Amino acid sequence: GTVQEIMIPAGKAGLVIGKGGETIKQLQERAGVKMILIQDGSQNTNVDKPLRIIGDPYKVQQACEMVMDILRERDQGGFGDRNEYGSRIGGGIDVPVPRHSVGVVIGRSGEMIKKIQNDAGVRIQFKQDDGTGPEKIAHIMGPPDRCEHAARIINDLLQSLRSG
Repeated sequence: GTVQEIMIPAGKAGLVIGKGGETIKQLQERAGVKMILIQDGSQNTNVDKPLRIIGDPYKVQQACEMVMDILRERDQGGFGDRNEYGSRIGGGIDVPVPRHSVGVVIGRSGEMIKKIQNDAGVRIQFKQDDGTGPEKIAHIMGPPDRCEHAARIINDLLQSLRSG
């Protein structure tokens, strides 16, 4: 398959690997590609690590883009994977929403989720969710600022549902 390599310097470990694998999870799930990078402590433990993104061409394309961004390290957080698309919908943020909340986000016919698109000026894409079970990625398509603006509404809904 298509494999492009990016180099992860020490100090970006919490970004790309997630200090163990936290990020690589989402790089596999959220991006939908298998990223195999030397996390072997016998060779490249402290030294820079080559990220081998394995996947379909357009996937590695979008992933290579995000890898270069979250690895920049603005706050040694790197978002976590990327939180936006990852091969799927290049344009807008990706949104893992809890299974007890996703149906409420929609509504009955979509009263709620249609007003999200009305309020923030966004589009929704239910993409192949990160295969874990609990959360389901509802992608928010649109301009970056409005993307996050939409996730702040959804996240508040989650907290509303947390308030019995």
